Amino acid sequence: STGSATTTPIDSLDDAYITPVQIGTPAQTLNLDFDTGSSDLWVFSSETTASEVDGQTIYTPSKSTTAKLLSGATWSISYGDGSSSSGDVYTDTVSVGGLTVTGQAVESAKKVSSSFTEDSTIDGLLGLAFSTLNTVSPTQQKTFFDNAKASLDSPVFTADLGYHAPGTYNFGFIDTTAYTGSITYTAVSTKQGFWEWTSTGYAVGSGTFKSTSIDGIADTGTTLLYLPATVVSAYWAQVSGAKSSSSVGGYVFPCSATLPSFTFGVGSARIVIPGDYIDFGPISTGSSSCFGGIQSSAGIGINIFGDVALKAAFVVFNGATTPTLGFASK
Repeated sequence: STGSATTTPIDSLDDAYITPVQIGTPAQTLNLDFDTGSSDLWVFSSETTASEVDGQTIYTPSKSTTAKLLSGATWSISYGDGSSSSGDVYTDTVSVGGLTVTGQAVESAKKVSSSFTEDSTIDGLLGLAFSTLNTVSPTQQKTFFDNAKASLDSPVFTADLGYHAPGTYNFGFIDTTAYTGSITYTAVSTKQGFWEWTSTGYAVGSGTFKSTSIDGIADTGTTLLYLPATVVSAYWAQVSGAKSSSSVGGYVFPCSATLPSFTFGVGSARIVIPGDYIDFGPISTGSSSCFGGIQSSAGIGINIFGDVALKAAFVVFNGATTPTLGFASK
C-alpha cells in the first residue's frame, strides 16, 4: 500500500503545515500537524474542555462506529516550546492520503495549553518520531507510520514541504519526480527516539564550507532551524544590523536587509536554504525589525533541523530495520 497527502502552510510565514487526516466511520476529517519530532497522534475532540477550543474541528468518537475506548489509557505530553496537552485514548480507523490503518491509537484531548487553543487551524498532531517516545500509559502505543509499515510497499515516508506553498507527505514510496539529482542517505540514531543524524558542516552565503559535525534532529513540527551558537553567530554576522535580542527572544534583523543563503552538509552533499526562507517577518505588526529563521539551540539541549531547513529539501525518512535519512535538492 501507499498514501499521498498534500500538506499546506497554516499562514503566510509557514509557521506550521497541516495535512488532512480521516478518522473514524463515517470519516471525520481533521487537519493535523505532522510532527517527526514526537510520537503521539492526538486531536481536539468532543472531550476537550470547551473554553480551550476556539475554532478547531473536533473528533467525536461517539459518532464513529469503529471507535473503541482504550480502557484505562491516558496520555500527557509537553513539547519543546512549552506547550502541552493530555487526555484519554480511543482506537479507530485512520487514513492519510488513501493509506488506512485500523486500530490506530487516537489520543483525545481533555486539556490543551493556550498556544494550541490559539492555533485555530491545527486540529491536532500526528507524530512520526519513533514509538518509544509515545506517551500513552500504561500501555505505550505505536505511531501511524509504525502501524502502517508492514502494509507499505517500502517502509518509508517522505516530507516535501513547500516555501510559502503546499507540499506533500508520501507513505510507502519515493516519488522520483519530486527531487533533482540524487538522494544522499545518512545514518540515524534512535537512542533519543528522534530522527537524529549528523550534518557534515555548513556555509554562509557564498562563503567557504566549514567541515564540522553537527548532531541534530529532523523535525517537521519545529518551524525554525536551531543550531549551535557559533554557527548562528557566523550567519547573522553577515547581515548588517542583525543582533540577538533577549526581549524578542532571538536574532532579529532589519526588514530592509537581503539575507544570505545557508548551506548544510549531508555527507558529501549540500542543501542550500535560500535567504528568503530565513525571513520570518516583522516581530510585531508594522515593525521594521524582522525575526530570523536561524536561531541558537543553546539551552534547548539539541540542534533542530526544523521546517526552515527541511523545506529546502526532499527528505526521506527510511524506517527500515536500520533507519536512515535521505536528503535531495528539489
